[PDB]
Amino acid sequence: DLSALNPELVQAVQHVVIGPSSLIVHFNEVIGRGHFGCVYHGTLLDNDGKKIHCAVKSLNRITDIGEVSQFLTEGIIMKDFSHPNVLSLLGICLRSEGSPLVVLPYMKHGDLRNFIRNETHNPTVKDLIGFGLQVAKGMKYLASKKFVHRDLAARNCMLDEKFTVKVADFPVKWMALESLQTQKFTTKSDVWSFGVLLWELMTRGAPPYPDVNTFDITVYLLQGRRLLQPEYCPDPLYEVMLKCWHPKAEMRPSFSELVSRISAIFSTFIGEHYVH
Amino acid sequence: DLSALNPELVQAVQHVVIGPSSLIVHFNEVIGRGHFGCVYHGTLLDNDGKKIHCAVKSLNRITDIGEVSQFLTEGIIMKDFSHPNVLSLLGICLRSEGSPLVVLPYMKHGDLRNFIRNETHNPTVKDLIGFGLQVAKGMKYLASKKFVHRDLAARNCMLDEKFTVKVADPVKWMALESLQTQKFTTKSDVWSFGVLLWELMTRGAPPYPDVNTFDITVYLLQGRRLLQPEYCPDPLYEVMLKCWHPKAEMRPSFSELVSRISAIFSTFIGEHYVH
Ligand SMILES: COc1cc2nccc(Oc3ccc(-c4cnc(Cc5ccccc5)n(C)c4=O)cc3F)c2cc1OC
Ligand SMILES: COc1cc2nccc(Oc3ccc(-c4cnc(Cc5ccccc5)n(C)c4=O)cc3F)c2cc1OC
Repeated sequence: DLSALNPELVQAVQHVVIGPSSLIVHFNEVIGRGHFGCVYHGTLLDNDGKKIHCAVKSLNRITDIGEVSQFLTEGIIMKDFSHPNVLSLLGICLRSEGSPLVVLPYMKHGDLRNFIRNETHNPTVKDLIGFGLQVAKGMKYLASKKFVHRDLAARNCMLDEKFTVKVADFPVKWMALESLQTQKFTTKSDVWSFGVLLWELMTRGAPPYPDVNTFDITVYLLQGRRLLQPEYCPDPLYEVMLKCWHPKAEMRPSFSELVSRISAIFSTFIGEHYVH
Repeated sequence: DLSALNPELVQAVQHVVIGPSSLIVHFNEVIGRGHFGCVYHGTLLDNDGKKIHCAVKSLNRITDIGEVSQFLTEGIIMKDFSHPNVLSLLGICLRSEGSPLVVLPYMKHGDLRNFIRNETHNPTVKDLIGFGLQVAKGMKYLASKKFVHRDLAARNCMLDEKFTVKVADPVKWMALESLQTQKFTTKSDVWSFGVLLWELMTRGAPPYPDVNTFDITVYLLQGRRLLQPEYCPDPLYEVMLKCWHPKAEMRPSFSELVSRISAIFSTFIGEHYVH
């Protein structure tokens, strides 16, 4: 269905909606085939007149008004976000035929997890601390706007041509302890997941807790067990991680703290293959 | 936490928000305990300043910008609804020093399930079918608005002073395709409605008492449905069975259910609760 939604909500959404006659979607050029879904090359004609290469995702799941309306306000929220470490939303596209589209700036190097995993790239310790730093900044911003990411992981972080990490939103082994029992998600719950993301970065994309089942994780963490220090991770950076994995959310560091702390560490390091 | 939300959204929500200077909540006067959590007696002054007796629920979970924003958009949807068989929303209240409040018209006889389980009440077969017909009418309207309910059940239906049923807002009610795809449609609602009809005719007996919550999926796959209630007419049990057709599109629409149940209901005499 097109737009049989509440007039005031539709009015609120217009600045996020892209006119389809200003978008081309190349459904024959697929960007990635993974947990991302179906992502295609797009070309967006912006109001000033700049033709922009972009990524377009089709949202195959939406149907009822409730879903679309949920989706639209989610669009409004992300549109208001402005930060070099947070992925921008260019807009959403509502169509009479087919499910809605999400339009995003093109990220040359794809998601951070794939980038660090493949042998062709040789990021140093500093590069990986750097990437982790940028995520912390991204999350430091999001936290300020009192937004809870809820799904932080290296796969959900993007990397542009200038090697700027862009946190995107798009998982029991990434969740805080209390998220697994009380279903509570907070800014501090995101801090836990950031910890796991750091582990991912310093392992160059190893799967976390490889020898435990998804259901056994809860008791595992309650045995006081934690992720083991990655081969690239320096002693002071591993201490940071462990703080992010404290069972009492309040004990865990804020994202503002992690930024200045990780930044301190980052500066002790030299030798970089991917800058900025 | 103040409106640190999007200004354009706040503009759209304005017609649903209640100024707290026009609301008194009696936090000592609890209306219902359990399932609906903590509901309180309230008094609202409408646009024109009339006192309206209401029920007020506190939303203890809603905290971050995303949650509040969703809550607001859902309020915008509910507020637009206008049908005698759907619980209307009087408004929402965003407190600076407390979690948000939902404000609803006071329903004398509480939820439909609690009302029928009570042995003090004596609803006839015609009475139970009549209630089923009203849910159907509400769900018909909801369907016409392309709105999927997702949690249709007797416990989610309210009953006012004039004995009007008001549809308001879980695996044993879930459709076969819902339990394996996480997919909800109005056809999925039709299923839950069938289970609701079963609830009415059994006067609020718990469905599938012997099969465990996890075992339900294989049970319906095997082919077993709920047995015919002791005091359920045959043409109505037939209806339920149609509502439980494994092929989603083969199930009837709420519009047809209104027509059919209306006929079945019209063939009966004897009501202790007249709508
Ligand atoms: C060359 O390699 C790649 C380049 C890419 N370049 C840009 C974007 C890419 O992927 C995406 C990253 C994030 C999203 C995405 C973001 N935000 C939301 C929330 C949301 C909700 C409601 C309204 C609006 C937004 N969703 C639901 C999303 O799906 C979609 C994407 F396609 C790329 C992927 C690539 O390889 C896999
Ligand atoms: C005399 O006895 C009773 C009288 C009652 N009289 C009116 C309402 C009652 O219960 C409720 C019925 C429904 C709701 C309710 C409705 N719709 C939504 C969606 C929603 C989402 C987002 C924004 C706005 C709305 N929610 C989240 C709700 O909680 C809350 C209630 F408290 C009563 C309960 C009674 O005893 C059990």
